[PDB]
Amino acid sequence: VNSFSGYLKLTDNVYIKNADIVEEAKKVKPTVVVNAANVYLKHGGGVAGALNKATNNAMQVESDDYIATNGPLKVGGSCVLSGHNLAKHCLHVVGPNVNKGEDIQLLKSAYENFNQHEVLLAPLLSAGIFGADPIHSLRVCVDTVRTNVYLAVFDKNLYDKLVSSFL
Repeated sequence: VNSFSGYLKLTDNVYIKNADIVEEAKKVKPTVVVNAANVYLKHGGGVAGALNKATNNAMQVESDDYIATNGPLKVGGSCVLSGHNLAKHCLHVVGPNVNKGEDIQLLKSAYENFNQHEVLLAPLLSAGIFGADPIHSLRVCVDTVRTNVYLAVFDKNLYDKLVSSFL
């Protein structure tokens, strides 16, 4: 049993809810929250901007030190950093950004990072301002992630379309 509430079960291991991932993280304090990161860990907008704002910019300060030491992530890659006030850890995962022309096949590689963690609270990778089709993102998630993933979908209209169209 765990602390996640109000989720619809899609598969053995994937669950979904219409929720603000920031508000969900603050309530649950999951072991892992996933950030929709870019390779520079510049948390300006979308999910990343919202998570970083909720940490009072401490996520960005930590991220700047990580990049200064290690250089940029790979598209499809990840790093584990602090979850600050939101979670024990934040898994920063880089899905391809269609608005930068990145290869959508890298979305599967991005989701493979989730398999290193038994339970995660996450957004749909490459959705929102990353430009991918969220229906596609949910399909890749279900077909790639084997660990237990609790997906938060901000937009109620999109949530209802994801559920209604789910095969």
